[PDB]
Amino acid sequence: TDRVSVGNLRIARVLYDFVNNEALPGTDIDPDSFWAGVDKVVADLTPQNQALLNARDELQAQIDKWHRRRVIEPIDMDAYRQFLTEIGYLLPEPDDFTITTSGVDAEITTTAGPQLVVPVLNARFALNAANARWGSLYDALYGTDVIPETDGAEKGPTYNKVRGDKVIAYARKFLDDSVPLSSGSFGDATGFTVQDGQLVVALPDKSTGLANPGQFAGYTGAAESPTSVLLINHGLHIEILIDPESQVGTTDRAGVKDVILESAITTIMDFEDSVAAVDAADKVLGYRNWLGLNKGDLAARVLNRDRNYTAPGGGQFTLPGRSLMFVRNVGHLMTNDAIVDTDGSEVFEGIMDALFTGLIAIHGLKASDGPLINSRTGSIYIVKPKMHGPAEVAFTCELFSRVEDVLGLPQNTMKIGIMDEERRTTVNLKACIKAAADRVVFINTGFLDRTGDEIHTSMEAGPMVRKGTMKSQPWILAYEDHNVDAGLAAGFSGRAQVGKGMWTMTELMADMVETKIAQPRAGASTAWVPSPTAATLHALHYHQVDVAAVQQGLAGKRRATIEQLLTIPLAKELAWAPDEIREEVDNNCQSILGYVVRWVDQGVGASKVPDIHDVALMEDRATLRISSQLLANWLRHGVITSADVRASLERMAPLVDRQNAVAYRPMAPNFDDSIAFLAAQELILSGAQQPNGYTEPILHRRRREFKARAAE
Ligand SMILES: O=C(O)[C@H]1CS[C@@H](c2ccncc2)N1
Ligand SMILES: [Mg+2]
Repeated sequence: TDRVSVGNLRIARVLYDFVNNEALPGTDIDPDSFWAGVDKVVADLTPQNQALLNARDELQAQIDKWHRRRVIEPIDMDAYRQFLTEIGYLLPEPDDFTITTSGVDAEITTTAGPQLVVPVLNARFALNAANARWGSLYDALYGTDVIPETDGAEKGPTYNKVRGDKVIAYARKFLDDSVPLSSGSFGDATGFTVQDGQLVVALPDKSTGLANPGQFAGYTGAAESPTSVLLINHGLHIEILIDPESQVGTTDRAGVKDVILESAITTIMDFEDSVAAVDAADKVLGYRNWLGLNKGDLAARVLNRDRNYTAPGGGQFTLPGRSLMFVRNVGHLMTNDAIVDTDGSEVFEGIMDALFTGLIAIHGLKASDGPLINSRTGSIYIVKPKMHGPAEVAFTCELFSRVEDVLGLPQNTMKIGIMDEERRTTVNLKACIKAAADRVVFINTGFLDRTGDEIHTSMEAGPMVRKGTMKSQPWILAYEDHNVDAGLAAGFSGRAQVGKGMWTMTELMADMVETKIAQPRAGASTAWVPSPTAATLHALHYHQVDVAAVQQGLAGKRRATIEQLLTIPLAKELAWAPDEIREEVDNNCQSILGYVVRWVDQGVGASKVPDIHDVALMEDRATLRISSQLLANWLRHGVITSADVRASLERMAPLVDRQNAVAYRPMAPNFDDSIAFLAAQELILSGAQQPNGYTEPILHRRRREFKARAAE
């Protein structure tokens, strides 16, 4: 075949060559020694990996049975809790403790702000994200619906001056709210100057300084006629660009060209749910972009340099010009044929990701082409998705420890971001944090994945509420508060990120600005945004809310109970009319079809996908998990029939075809000839039997089938 023999392993040649020729050089790791370590690590840790996956199945089987032997009625929580305890699903909560994680960057320990997640397979999205640390507020305001597109202020072919003036006014108000002048409003300023190391803002009738002079960070150009002024508020920078000879400056009272906000402080380069990677060739494409980012030489457009400034008193300094990068590895479930053993068995993908993304991350720890690209404190930041409970966290930590050895890195170099997106983690969260107390740099929550696990876990209990309803259910609201509480009680404030979920509605920025503020108000030091534009707008929220103070106020509170976490989202008696049932079916079938068609046919794992009401959504694979589990749950409990599912699929497919009006090939009307349509159908009809409702086993198979057909 086309493989390389290393002990028990048969490595795909494309991968072997990539690692030898591109990833190993410059790391001073012995190539033979590295490969020996890969073989050694796979052999030692594969059996525990498999053991953990079987224990998931065993717990799920026992809960399915607990439900099936019970008839209607209200749950009875005390017995249900007792049962979860007896089977080892719910573990005892350990004594209070403080995380000890060290060598972590300021961007993570102290700075509160937006966090971007982008597919690592998309070199252009990755580059834009890396460069999104500093973003234009005027661009973000002019370009989105934050400034309403009403009469006179619509966006046209060229610059609309009514719209631009509303932009200017919006930004002036933000300045007044965030960096108050001792007297007057930024709205009336005529100029900015720096005298005696103090910012002087010229007004028509007088001059004035900042109410808090400490918020003056510095400037560029002459003190007496600066090109920009730099401010700071809640640890985030704001840059006022001054240029009377610009498109916009020429219309402005102080000649202000733009307001730049430090925006995406950190970015997660994703190998998991936003990318479709089903073989060695796909994984190498991903590893190669991760390498270019870390070497600082990726070009699809290039990576930004650091930003130079003059301190208030006259000296010089610099600020980071790039988002600090995490990588999200895949989780414990999937195997990938990038490496097989002598029996032909595929190796666990999570284990490989640990080895390869960690090897590659070494490059971001040293000089590019050219200070070093990423972590100056010596850490590698790995986000680990889809873990179930503290034994699985303990395993990932042991995995990172073994990889560190192989790579000659000091212990605990590899830091972990624990996603709280499975129920067994949620109800054992303190213990999960404790398992990683020397490695953890964040925890976070979300809607899509965790809800999928909620539905699957209690699949046998009865019919669940609609998808849109899930978002406001008692279990999920308790889930969110419980996550923050656990983090703060573990000492995360000043040490680690407490994060919340993605805003998926890419074009509804006015709505985002209005409602996403709830997240920092709830004490989240960070939350997920779908674009650099959204990062800039979400940065506004961190100027309005003092997250550090919020966290200090939540200190010691217990605002959710285990009971609340365990409140299954069962629908009540006769909750829906026939038309509401059909709408929900249509909604879920369209979300599956819309996503699956681009995934299976084009290997795209994220994009702006129009929903059934043609609202653009940027969701990852988790949208599949929830929609398919909901449909499967409704089929399981007689809410809908299989002919109902079929009819909806048949209706939604031509609608999706139209929404994709390119290399797109229509699903209709010959459905059984479309691999992606058959994939959509399978996810639903096999939903109940997929381990924890995971969609990867089916998706990866179908995509590999499509690729094989495409090679004939
Ligand atoms: O991990 C999760 O649960 C998901 C929920 S939305 C998703 C995502 C959406 C868009 N781009 C990247 C990632 N992250
Ligand atoms: Mg997820």
